[PDB]
Amino acid sequence: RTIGIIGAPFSKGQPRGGVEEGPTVLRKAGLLEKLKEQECDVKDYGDLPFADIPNDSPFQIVKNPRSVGKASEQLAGKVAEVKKNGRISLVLGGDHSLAIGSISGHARVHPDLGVIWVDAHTDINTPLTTTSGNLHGQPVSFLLKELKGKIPDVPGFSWVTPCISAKDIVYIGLRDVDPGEHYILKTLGIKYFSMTEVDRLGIGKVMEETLSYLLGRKKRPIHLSFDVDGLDPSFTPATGTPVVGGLTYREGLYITEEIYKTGLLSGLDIMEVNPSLGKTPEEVTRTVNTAVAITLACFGLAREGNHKPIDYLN
Amino acid sequence: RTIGIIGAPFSKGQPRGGVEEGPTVLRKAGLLEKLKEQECDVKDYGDLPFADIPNDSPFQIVKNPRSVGKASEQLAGKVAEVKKNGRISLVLGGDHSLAIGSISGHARVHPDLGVIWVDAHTDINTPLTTTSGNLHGQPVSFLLKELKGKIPDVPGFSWVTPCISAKDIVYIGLRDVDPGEHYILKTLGIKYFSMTEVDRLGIGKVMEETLSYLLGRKKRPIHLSFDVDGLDPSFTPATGTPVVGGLTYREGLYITEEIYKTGLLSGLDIMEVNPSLGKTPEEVTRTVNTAVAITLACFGLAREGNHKPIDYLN
Amino acid sequence: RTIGIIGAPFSKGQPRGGVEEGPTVLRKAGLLEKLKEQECDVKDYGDLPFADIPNDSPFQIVKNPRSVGKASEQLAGKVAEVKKNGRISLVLGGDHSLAIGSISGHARVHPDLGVIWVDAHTDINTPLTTTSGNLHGQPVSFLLKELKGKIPDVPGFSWVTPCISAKDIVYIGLRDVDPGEHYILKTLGIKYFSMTEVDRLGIGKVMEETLSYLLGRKKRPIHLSFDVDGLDPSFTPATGTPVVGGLTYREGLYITEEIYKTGLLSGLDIMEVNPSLGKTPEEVTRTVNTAVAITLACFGLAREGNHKPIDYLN
Ligand SMILES: N=C(N)NC[C@H](N)C(=O)O
Ligand SMILES: N=C(N)NC[C@H](N)C(=O)O
Ligand SMILES: N=C(N)NC[C@H](N)C(=O)O
Ligand SMILES: [Co+2]
Ligand SMILES: [Co+2]
Ligand SMILES: [Co+2]
Ligand SMILES: [Co+2]
Ligand SMILES: [Co+2]
Ligand SMILES: [Co+2]
Repeated sequence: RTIGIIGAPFSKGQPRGGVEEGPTVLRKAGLLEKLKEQECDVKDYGDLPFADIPNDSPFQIVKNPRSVGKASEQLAGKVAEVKKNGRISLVLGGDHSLAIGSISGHARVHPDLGVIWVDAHTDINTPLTTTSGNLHGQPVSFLLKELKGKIPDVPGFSWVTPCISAKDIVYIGLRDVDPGEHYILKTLGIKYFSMTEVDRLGIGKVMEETLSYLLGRKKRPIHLSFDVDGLDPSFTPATGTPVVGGLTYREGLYITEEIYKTGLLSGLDIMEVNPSLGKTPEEVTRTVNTAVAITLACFGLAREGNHKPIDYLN
Repeated sequence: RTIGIIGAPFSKGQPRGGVEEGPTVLRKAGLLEKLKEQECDVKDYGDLPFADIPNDSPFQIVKNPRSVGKASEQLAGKVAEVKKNGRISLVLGGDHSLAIGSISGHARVHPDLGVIWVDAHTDINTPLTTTSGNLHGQPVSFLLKELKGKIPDVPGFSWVTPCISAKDIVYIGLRDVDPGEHYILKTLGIKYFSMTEVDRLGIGKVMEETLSYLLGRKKRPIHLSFDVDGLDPSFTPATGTPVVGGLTYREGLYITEEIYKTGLLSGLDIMEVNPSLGKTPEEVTRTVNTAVAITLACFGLAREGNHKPIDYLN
Repeated sequence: RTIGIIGAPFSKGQPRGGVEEGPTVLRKAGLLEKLKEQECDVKDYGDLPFADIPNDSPFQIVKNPRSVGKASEQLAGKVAEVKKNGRISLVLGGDHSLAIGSISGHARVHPDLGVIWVDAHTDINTPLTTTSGNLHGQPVSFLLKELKGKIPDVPGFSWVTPCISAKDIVYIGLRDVDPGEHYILKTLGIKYFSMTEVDRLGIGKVMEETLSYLLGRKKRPIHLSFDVDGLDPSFTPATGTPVVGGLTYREGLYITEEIYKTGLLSGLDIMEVNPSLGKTPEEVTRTVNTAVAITLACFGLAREGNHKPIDYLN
């Protein structure tokens, strides 16, 4: 596939610092090269230069609203640019708050997009329902059209325009959802597969249902927002808010291998990789390595193998 | 749900000491509080004061028959009391021999009860078939009506009255069964899902079948006897007789989440947690933490989330 | 079952030394005894004395062709001998290149054999498609009749005669396949279940399909070539070429428990156990222990339990 890489070293969506190093470590793991090593046409748009906003006091409980809203605004423009270039945007990021800009920018060029959100969390708290005030746990609330009237005017998000309906998104991996978030899930009728459903159906049926649900009516561009804490912390420990009982490495690759095969992936986010939270240098590489494997699968790397259009035996 | 907590610091059902500390560590992990943190009405009946029986020589091969039979006799009375109070009995115990008193006491108030036994073992050896002489591996034999004639009069169990039929129990997680125990399984036609069946069907079908098998004919109270060594030792290492290839954390929560949803749980045992067998302080917390998570799920904690009967967006 | 044990301390099929110690460590783990401990008739044919071939320069890129071809030639004769004795051959080996002799010798006595290859790799590279030159990654190419014309005359393999068709083999566990190997898979129409398929279908359906595919038409002897790197390295780390995202311990036992139940197993290989590659003494025992468990299951050891044809309650 044709890829448009976007580095988003941002962390203000949550407390822990180290997430802005995600692009750095992921690139240094040889992600660009390894992608090119496949049948991929890769163009790096570099790391977005997120200007420092020293003056950014809390909006009620919401922390760093201006810094977050600005970073997402910038990322949205860069993402829309890449799509206009006919490339799949690959956002190497910091915290998941960036999803607001990523999905917004993508929807400008492809308003008919469907979203698959792999995460241990729903990140659908509103500025009013959140108890942490961390914006990486509210991105989805800003994008949903149905919640357009329940979201206050938070400094930094004047540019935001809800671009998706509760029916154009599917969650996979949920295992830590706030009461307010669960209320929204049930109220808006959002389709989700928490770890309970994965256990019940198996990752195979979960993906069949997911794609069927999003592509049943008609084929449409797919945006995959992958939070690394969606996978079990035995695989991606270096992350801000880990939760045990997560998706396995295998299930992670299965999800992505399936998305790739649809031939409809046009947007991807690899989020929450925080190198500073690895208790050992090995937990860091284990997290980065896993994050790269997930990425490579999104672009064709298959476990059963891959081969060029030629006669290898001749 | 309405809960009746019963502490059973007993260990004489097996060799290793540390199991009598199960109640202590589980309560200190904040189990009562966390249960109350949910929509639970909790009443603690304290830790049963199991008097010391200095004179208790072996009955043939069976060890500490009087101490075990007495502890179970006491627990049975305390359990029957809690049920008469309209509460779900939660037995925080030491070794699994206590299951004899727990299930006996429960059946006095609800003779139509069905049992789900999550364990790496069948614990169905008779005083005559056992090779270890440890009573935590014989509880089921004392409760089965069909085996009423194959169980000798063991000092301390004169009060025992077989209260369940081979058809009112389902095993889940089996992976270490003695030849004599397997003979009983096949002879009495007991329904079981060893790790082989879990692998073949998936934990989802296993629970569908289990509940269908026990609640198909009619709805009836459910007694869940959960031995922590039923889960893989990578999750609950601090336990007396661990066996690799066990149920996963996820499968563990799935089982319990499903039991809860039946709305028929009225008896629960969380057994074999031995803090003294953790090779590290972390193996201890990992075991206790997992044991608490299992418990919380039995009373409503859902991975997809929970919310109060109110409008969170207002 | 009646077993014929064959030790094959060979390593020249790949770079790392320690694999020739496989027989040693496996026997010292009490494999013979434990097999006898079951309803097994065991006869040890000892460890094959593989003479040293000092003069063995590479054939193009292929390393140690004479040493490998000779060891396999010897093993083939020893294996054919054991089958003529009406025993199931159990090859405790070094590297997987020995599969060439094992399967060849087995097919001489049972030309209608079907093969199940559990491995992270397809080991189907030809001397011409291989990029490593390591023969433990080419065994299958030497045995397939369809590739008879694409295999050059490599010093040491004049005795070889392709003995199986692409349709008499099923792969399980694939997750690291070379482009040339994948081309062969798709071209010859070989049946396989990579980790992608295991994830999609579940190990239960995978085995149903495997056996159905190999025994559907008619019942025929089964040859199981089990490479320990087929299982996840968290279970068998002491091995030459480990790959993450492998089969679980449970899935490993499930596969073998199912093979056993067919009552058609007549050939078995337990390969790639390299004690020298364990980073700790525990990784070594974990690998050997797992390798023994796999073996025991092939000969009857069931997780649900086993019992003699007698009345245990009497
Ligand atoms: N994305 C996370 N980690 N969410 C946690 C919690 N639901 C919040 O909004 O802070
Ligand atoms: N419950 C256990 N660990 N049972 C082991 C063995 N079946 C016994 O009776 O001692
Ligand atoms: N069997 C292994 N490890 N194969 C690796 C690779 N396909 C080769 O031929 O060297
Ligand atoms: Co998350
Ligand atoms: Co997230
Ligand atoms: Co047990
Ligand atoms: Co038990
Ligand atoms: Co291999
Ligand atoms: Co191999």
